[PDB]
Amino acid sequence: MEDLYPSRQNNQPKILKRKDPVIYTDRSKDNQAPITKEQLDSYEKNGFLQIKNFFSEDEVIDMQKAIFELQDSIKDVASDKVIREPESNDIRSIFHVHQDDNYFQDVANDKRILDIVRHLLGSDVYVHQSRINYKPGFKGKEFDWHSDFETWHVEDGMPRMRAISVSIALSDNYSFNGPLMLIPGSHNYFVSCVGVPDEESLRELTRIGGGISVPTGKAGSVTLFESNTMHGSTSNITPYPRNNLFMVYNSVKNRLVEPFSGGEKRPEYIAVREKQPVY
Ligand SMILES: [Fe+3]
Repeated sequence: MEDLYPSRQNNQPKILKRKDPVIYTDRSKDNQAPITKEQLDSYEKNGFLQIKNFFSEDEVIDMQKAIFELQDSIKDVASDKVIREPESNDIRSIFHVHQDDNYFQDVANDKRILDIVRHLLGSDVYVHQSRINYKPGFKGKEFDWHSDFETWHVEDGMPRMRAISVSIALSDNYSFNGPLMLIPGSHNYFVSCVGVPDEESLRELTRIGGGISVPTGKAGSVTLFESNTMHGSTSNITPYPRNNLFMVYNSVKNRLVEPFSGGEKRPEYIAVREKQPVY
């Protein structure tokens, strides 16, 4: 397992080009994809794709009800998968719902999602991680810019950029309430950290990308983004919440090995190492 993407090793950051395809299925096979050529081109160029109206209105309502019924059902639970705010003990995240809850397993297995990620990753996929995020109005701090791939590689042993994050908005997504922002085109550049990149690198990626992208849309809208697309968000100082369901689809050809940091494995609810049993 040669490290094609060393990071946190050198005390000096460096930008290296991408060594992996972005769209793994041949573009001559676009006809076979569940999304158009324009969508495919836009994913490839930008490192993300927003799809508004992915889910019907009843499905959105249902998912919104479901995350709050689950939150209530687990109020008394003691579990490292359940992230709570100290003081209020309010639940802010629940990991691994894709496996631990029937409803959310079905969402994670939604054919609409699987058909896209399988085409983009040019193989079958499995869920690397899932989480429900509860972000009430006025809650949730800033998250500095980062590449998920950098973390998955160094800390979880993901060898190659062959995963896709899928974010389902379960609250209306506005410009002003701390939405997810992304640097378009940044997926094509690996920023080796000395894992939050420095201002100079971010300036360089922004310049190349031409700007900053901020998908917005009503609850139910979906944003897919490539493993190495740089993203981040401001705090929310508004009463508009930002609840979401987040899943990561990894290619079955890119299963985790030991962390490239040389460090210990993180828990299964953070990074899946189970292989699906045949039964
Ligand atoms: Fe992230």
